Amino acid sequence: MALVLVKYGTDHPVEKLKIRSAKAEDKIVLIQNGVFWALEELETPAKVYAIKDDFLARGYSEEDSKVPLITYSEFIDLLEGEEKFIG
Repeated sequence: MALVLVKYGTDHPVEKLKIRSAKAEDKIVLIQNGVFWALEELETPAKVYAIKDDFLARGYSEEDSKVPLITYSEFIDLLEGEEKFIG
């Protein structure tokens, strides 16, 4: 399996699926309900980032996320032909 979706909370790496498949040199983001990973009982060594707009749209505040809160546009830079961690 790939992990190319992060809009149902818990269905990609950051703070579980990551141990099963990640490295420190890995790249990930959270959106919609996927922002629920920024508040788990684990860690990442991979670059994680929630989508601020979706987190805001999920009734959170910017200090609530134990992960950085990027724009949809900062996410796009992480891709640019790395088309195996989307969502």
